[PDB]
Amino acid sequence: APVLSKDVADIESILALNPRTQSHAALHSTLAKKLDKKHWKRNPDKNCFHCEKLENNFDDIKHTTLGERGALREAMRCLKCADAPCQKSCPTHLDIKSFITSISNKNYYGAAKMIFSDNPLGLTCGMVCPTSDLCVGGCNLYATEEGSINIGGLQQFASEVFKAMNIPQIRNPCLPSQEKMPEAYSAKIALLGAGPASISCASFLARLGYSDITIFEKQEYVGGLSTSEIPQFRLPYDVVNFEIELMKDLGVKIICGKSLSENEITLNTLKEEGYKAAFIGIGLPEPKTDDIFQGLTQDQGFYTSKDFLPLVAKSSKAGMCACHSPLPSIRGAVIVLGAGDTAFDCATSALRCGARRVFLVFRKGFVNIRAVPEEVELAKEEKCEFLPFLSPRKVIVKGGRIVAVQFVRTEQDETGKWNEDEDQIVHLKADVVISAFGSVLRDPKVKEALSPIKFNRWDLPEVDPETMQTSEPWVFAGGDIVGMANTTVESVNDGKQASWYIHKYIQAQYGASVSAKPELPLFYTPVDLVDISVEMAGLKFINPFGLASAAPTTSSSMIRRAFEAGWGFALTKTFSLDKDIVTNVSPRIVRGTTSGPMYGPGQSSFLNIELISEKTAAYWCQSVTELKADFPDNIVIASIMCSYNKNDWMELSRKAEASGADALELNLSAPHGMGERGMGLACGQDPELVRNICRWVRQAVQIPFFAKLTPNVTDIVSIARAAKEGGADGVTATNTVSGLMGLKADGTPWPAVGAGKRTTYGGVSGTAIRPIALRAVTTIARALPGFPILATGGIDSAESGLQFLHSGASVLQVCSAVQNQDFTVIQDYCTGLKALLYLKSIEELQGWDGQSPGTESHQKGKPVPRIAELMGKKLPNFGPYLEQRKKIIAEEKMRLKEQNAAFPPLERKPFIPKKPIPAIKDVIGKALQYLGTFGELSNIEQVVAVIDEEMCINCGKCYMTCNDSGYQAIQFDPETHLPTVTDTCTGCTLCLSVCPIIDCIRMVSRTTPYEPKRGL
Amino acid sequence: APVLSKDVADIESILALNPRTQSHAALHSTLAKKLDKKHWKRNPDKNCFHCEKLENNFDDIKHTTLGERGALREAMRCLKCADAPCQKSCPTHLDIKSFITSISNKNYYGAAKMIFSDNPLGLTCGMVCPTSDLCVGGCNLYATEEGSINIGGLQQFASEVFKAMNIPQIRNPCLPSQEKMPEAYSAKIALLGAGPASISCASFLARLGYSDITIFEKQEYVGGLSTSEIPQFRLPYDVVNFEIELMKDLGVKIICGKSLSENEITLNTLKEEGYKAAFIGIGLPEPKTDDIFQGLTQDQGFYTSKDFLPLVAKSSKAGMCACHSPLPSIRGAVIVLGAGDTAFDCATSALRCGARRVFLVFRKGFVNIRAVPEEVELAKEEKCEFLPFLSPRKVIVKGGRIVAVQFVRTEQDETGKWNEDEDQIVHLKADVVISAFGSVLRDPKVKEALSPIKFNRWDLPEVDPETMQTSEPWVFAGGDIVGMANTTVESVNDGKQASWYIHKYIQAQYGASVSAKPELPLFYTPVDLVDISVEMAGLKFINPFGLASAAPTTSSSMIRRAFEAGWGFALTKTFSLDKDIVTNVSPRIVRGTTSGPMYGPGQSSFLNIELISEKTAAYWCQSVTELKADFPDNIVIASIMCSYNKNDWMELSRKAEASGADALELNLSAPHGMGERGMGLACGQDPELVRNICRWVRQAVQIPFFAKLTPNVTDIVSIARAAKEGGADGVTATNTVSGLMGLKADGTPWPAVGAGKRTTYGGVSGTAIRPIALRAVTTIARALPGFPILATGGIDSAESGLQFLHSGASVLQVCSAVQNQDFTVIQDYCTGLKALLYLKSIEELQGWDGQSPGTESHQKGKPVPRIAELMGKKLPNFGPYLEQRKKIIAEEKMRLKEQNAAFPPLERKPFIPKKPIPAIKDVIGKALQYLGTFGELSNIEQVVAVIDEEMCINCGKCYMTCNDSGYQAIQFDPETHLPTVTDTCTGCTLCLSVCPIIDCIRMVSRTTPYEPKRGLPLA
Ligand code: SF4
Repeated sequence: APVLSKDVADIESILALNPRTQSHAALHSTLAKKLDKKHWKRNPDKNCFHCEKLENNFDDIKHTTLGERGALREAMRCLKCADAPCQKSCPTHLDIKSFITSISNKNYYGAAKMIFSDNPLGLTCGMVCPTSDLCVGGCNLYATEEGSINIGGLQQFASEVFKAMNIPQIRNPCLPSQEKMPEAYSAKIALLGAGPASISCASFLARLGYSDITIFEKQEYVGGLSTSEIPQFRLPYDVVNFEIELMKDLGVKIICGKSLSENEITLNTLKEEGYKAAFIGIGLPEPKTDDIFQGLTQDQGFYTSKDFLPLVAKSSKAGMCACHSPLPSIRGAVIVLGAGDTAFDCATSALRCGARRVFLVFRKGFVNIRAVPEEVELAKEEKCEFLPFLSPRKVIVKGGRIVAVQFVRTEQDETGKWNEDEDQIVHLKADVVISAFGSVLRDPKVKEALSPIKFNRWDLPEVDPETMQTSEPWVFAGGDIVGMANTTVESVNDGKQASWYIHKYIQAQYGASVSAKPELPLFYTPVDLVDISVEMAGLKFINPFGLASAAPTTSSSMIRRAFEAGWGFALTKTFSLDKDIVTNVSPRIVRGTTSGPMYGPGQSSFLNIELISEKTAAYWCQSVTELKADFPDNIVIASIMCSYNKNDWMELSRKAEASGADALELNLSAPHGMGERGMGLACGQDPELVRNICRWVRQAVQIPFFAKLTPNVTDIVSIARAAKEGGADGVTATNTVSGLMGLKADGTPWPAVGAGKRTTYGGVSGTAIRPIALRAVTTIARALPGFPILATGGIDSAESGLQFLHSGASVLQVCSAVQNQDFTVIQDYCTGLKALLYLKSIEELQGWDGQSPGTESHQKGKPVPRIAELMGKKLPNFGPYLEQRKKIIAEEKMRLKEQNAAFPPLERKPFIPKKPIPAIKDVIGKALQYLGTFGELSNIEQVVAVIDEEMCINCGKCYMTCNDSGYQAIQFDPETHLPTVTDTCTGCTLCLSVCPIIDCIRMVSRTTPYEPKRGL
Repeated sequence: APVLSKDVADIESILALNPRTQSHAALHSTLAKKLDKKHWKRNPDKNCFHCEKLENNFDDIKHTTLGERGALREAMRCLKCADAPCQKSCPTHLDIKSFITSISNKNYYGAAKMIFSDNPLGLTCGMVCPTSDLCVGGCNLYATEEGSINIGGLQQFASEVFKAMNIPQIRNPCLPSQEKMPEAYSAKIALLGAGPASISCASFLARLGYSDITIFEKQEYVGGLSTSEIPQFRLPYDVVNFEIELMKDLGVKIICGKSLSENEITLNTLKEEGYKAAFIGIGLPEPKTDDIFQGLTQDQGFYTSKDFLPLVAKSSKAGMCACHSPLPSIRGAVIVLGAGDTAFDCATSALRCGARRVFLVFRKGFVNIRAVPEEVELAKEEKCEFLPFLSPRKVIVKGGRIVAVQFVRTEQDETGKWNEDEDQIVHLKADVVISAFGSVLRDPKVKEALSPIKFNRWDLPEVDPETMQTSEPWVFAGGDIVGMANTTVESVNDGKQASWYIHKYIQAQYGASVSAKPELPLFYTPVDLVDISVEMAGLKFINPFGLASAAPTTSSSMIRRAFEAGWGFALTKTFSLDKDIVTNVSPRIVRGTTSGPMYGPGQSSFLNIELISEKTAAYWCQSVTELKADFPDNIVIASIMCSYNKNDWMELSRKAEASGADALELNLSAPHGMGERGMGLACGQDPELVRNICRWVRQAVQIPFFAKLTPNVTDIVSIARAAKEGGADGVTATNTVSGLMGLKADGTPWPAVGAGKRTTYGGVSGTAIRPIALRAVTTIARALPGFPILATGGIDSAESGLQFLHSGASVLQVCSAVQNQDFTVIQDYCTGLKALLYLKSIEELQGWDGQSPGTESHQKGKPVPRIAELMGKKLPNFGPYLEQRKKIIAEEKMRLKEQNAAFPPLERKPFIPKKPIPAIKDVIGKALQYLGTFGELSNIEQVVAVIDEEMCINCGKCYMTCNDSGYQAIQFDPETHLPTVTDTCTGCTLCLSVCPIIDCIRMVSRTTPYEPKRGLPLA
């Protein structure tokens, strides 16, 4: 037959682009290189001066937006620091460490709950916060080459997933029923203006239990600037609606078309109507004007930011206003005056209206720009021109329209004073002029309505910076109107701050006092009501998470703090009789090398050569008595160890039982014998020894006890069965895996002890051994149905915990995840498990995998345009293909503009459980039904790989894996770098396994009878 | 006794900043927050308009510089793409995929070798290449939120490590001896100008074997613009010297003080002197001038970039010149005219000279700036002011000094053209003016020296863009002088391109032809001569790396390509007799979840439920015959499997032997007949069955055979011993670990097969099982000294491979590392192992760990200034503390400027092996001496953790780990966020294990005797 070990022509051809080591240096002329470079170009071209058409294009342009794949990577990178500087730098004091930890553990619900607990507008802020000047500006990772964490994008992602869950906010469960609430909580409360400040203030007051809260809004739309001015391409209106509805879930009422103004609503009319407190959150309603613009109209081409931005918003935000308004017709050159946030949004928004060119003109220099670099970047990347040191002097109008603006030179002299040079002028041609000089409060009727509160020299309501209280005790203020806040988050914080003192004030008015220490409630939803208790071997666990017998339980004081944090149970470090006292060596605990040279958070494993507790049995027994006395509902299991001696095991187990331990855990690590009988050296490796030890203990104590099994055995089931036959009430699976973590290049080990640099085999723990522990738990669960199992081995999240429950375990022990972090992870594990169970009752979310929404086609986490004009056209996101995609998208936007139509956000409506929420007992062992022998697997129902071209990032890893580890079934296009799976695919699934994009490749049922390649 | 389970006051205090979940929302006023924010500030403050003192400060300001920690992370992130677009976008076509792969595997030598093979100025380019407009601009990862790879910084890092190794370049090993070289290679070759272009050209010609190469340089210094103008704070002079010395290692001669000029060296004098070929690489020697600056002197305050930058370079670059040069005195406001690379370097350099303020003024708009964004960013972050649309008209001079510059306004019209508005002027005050209008070749004497070559309409030497040849056959040109190159890398490529055709031309002149296909040699060093062959069980392996019996050996055609790539040996996929033919299911191979939701490169493991080969024994046996016929020196081992039947094992083993296999590997995964004793179910789990199977095969064949052991046993040594007693020539340790990779939230498994979404236990492979495999190999090696062991289990680099060799294995099998990449990793493994062995002979590098230099105090990978006024001040790199550090550093720079000196430049000298380079046989089992029982470990020689404040990034992880997983022995300062290990430390070593900064924490011998905490006195 032909040469079997040679590729035929067809395969040789398919392997054309497969990596091969070159034996010589390559030769390619500089000219050839210049001509080839443009074909692969991904990023902006420095030599390109035009901005892709953006007319009527309101797609998200934020650089911080993240998809799940990207969010998980960034969340894992976060160091999750103690006393985190990022949190200290966040105006609402968000517990960034905790919410990012939750995201890293795939607990998006927990992350969102943490975010909204401190910031009711968590999604809006995640999208618009100028992080470089806030939280991110203080991030410790700024001290690394890779840089600071994208905190805003992470916050946005978790909040977006929560929004998708369609779960409502609920009243505080710890609160008395509505009818049992003191009279004071029915006090009529009024807030003016429905912006971030009032929304936040009303939200917190509602959390506190106040039942009569009304926000009076002047306009017909709600959300304040988030709605009327911030562009849709930075902050989607549906986000604002989402946060407003969450607030309304608490009973807050909003009345539009009502203004704080003389002859309308005034502080006097409110007081007269019985309102007990009022919060002023009307912001700065008017534009800062300039004499040189007097009399100019929109028809001539002049707008203040207050005129222009709301026009664009009303036209691009479906759901904002009830009308359908065409977009402002901005043609020609546009001059935007100013250098604050507003100026840049006017510049980018002008492009959406059709502007041919946009000039951002400021009276100072580049160094003096007010907006954060990230905001400036957006206008810069869209090719807006920047003209520094120019002050407006005259606007030229001809034929009823603006045609130019004359400026004068500005300059800083020595003394630092900014001066204008009359003799140095600039005549700039322009068709449209937009002033972005800021906003103010001027309306005499509005100010009069605030009588008689004191106004400062800035002509703004004066308030105490700590209480947000005005000169009138019952009146408070916050947000832009106070003149301190520069952001949405600070305005939110102003309302938050004010809510506590408004509460204090109202309570006092009803003769009631409040805690000296501020106690604003957290954010709650129905998920928090989910019961995650479980019963095992006659013991009641408040939650299935506990500390394994290990470093985290080195001292009983640590267990106390763990219980205080919320852990369901805990194991004492293994202890023994005085005669068996041990002494540890050092170093003894090292990081795993199981996932490469990655240091810091999330070590994939640890290796330890630590012995049992160095503390005495007397210490542990007295400690157990104390712990059980102070934490009666938290389970305490005493871990004990003796040599193979009946009297010892009986003596120690009885001492532990007498201390008040809920149960005992038998550590079977003690040696015995020679070592060739095929059953190792430890007692736990010999069924006969295990059976006898359990018999001795069963005979000595009445409380339940579990045998902790080692995975270092041929058949762990035989050991489990022996423990059961001996009388054990269950087994703990499993202890550490024996191993050697590695050696340095010189051959010395790590850990290395003493001058001799010696070491001994240690135990591997962590996620790296989870596959071993998961197998152990499932095999035991299948062989001994109903026999209690306490799982241990790489549990580091609610998700992984649920995997073990599904595999047959009743409770979950943790060590490494805590060594990688701290005791507070229990908060993440509990909210995470509640969410996973809750979601199982929601019919409309069945397509999700736990808390992960079904993956949708995207690029950089942003949804791919499903335009018929782009589908199947094989247009990669680079070079000339990218240009084509941009042209097609632009044309689509123009078409959407011609056919003015749409507005159905189909009002937000919460999903309701359509079945009982599963209890832990309902999920235990549910995965066992899928496990079996290889013979039970169908070899008829085969699959093949299918690639989603739209999600591909053209790396060719699928191609390389199939070539050198598969069946050479993928074609990799030499021009587009797009892969195509051919009919020779066998469905091995390696390509999907190495793809960097989650769900880009999927395995689907084969459409033709499969035929094994026999080579023959 | 007191409450034992409660922390006493002092511990409660130490735990003050320990994480605790809050039960209520926090309350902090907006004002309080505004006041607290400045204390923790890390990045630049947007409201800061002032320029931090940079006078005489030439510290590295590149944002791309990487330290080992950072380089490893970035290298692992790289997708190591096929037909990589980054490489296509690199002017010198560097194999970025390969060099980055080597860095991720800790093989810095291999990475540097790959880099220098295609770019002789690899270090300079790593530091100065405008990557956003080159390699990085085409990076596939740009399509991800985290963004493109820092290719330049990675190149810089690998090259810097190689530079530190002090290893010389050597002549091409496959070249005939110097004496046996054809006469043509002695042809006298001349190159004009010692810049990137000529250095590259001379280097490649030298690689080809030419022995008489001379570069004539006009100045007294070498390196061209890299030396004379690129700032020391972007490109250290020692980098240039390094690359020059590497070139000189090949025999290239450099003569300074010699100019290509009519009254000196000309093409005619060279031809007359017998030179056979000449390369013109003199760049653009003169500044582009403007009539408005006529007559202005430096004393008045005027400089062209050609006057200014060299002055700064000569004073800041130790070694450049023989005389110490003063730093130009630039005081007051400085105006830099232009928007190209030069303008920005003039602006930043002006600040080092003491400028109070710097204005970058250009005649076009911001969008029209020529320099890449990264270059612009440096001037921007240093507070340089930018003034667009201004064209210079007059330099106002009063009192013999420039006091201002008058400009006119500019603008683009309705067609794109640019105009100047006379009526719109600007009068800008300034004390110094620096024109950065570019450079040109104008000297008539230099042009005349190039007669009679043709010049184009641009007034530059004309050359064929493919051959770099001028109108005169024996004269070539490249670099800036040609006018196409815009970068160092392109100039380097011009010289590279030219070397091949210069070679072709010279050979032809001597009546010899050259290959139609270009064959420039790679870069070589003594490391490449290191022997990594090894003998085991009577078999000779050219190198210890081979493909394990697995997916990568699914087909014999794949093994062929693997051998073509360089793999030492390979196992066939396990095959059997026709009656035992199997049929796979799908899906069957999935990624590991052992290191979290990290997708793409470097999966920490894989799980498979694949069976043995679906191809017949006939296919495999014929394939083995073919492979051994075509690759006699590559070892082929046939993996076979039968049920527990004597006749079957004897039949199959004989069939495999008859095919010509060098040896056999027995797969012991076949089940037995009913159990009876936690003896698993597979033959490989029962010593008795293993012994019998090996006995049957031993009686059947004469070639060596190895038993592949499963790690899924209580005592693997008992199985290894059984195989030995049975007659096996060795054992393969080990096969995959039994496991379940995971379940989806709905409880279904992955892999999930069929409509029933079923699965079965699979085998875990990859780095996640390496600890298990390493234990297996070491225990067998200790129990059966000298018994051959073939290692398998997480081997993915030369470094990890050496760990197994040290543990007792002779050869190394690989599977997962290839599944994660491709066959070309063998190149990294071989150069990596050669480097590791070579370095063991270098006495001056004993403090290194393999290829890793000892870690020094760094922040962001940049050396921490060892200033007396900083060490021990407890000044973290943030908030007010950072301000103080900067003030101290600035004062130090001023003192160095005043406490003058700096003639100590070194005499670059290669390290020479001071002992024989170890062979593989010399390292095997060397680690065993350190392994023993727990009782053999000293409990007297204890250690404690010690933290290097200067390397700390204030995360508090050490603190949190000791608090909830240790002994509450670390104090974490509430103001500086600096940790301090106290005397209660027990040396458990957890803090060091979780610290994100490599070597920030170190374990040191306890200075006080250790007393175990018993909690309660022992009675
Ligand atoms: S499932 Fe396997 S045979 Fe199919 S295209 Fe992916 S690596 Fe290749």
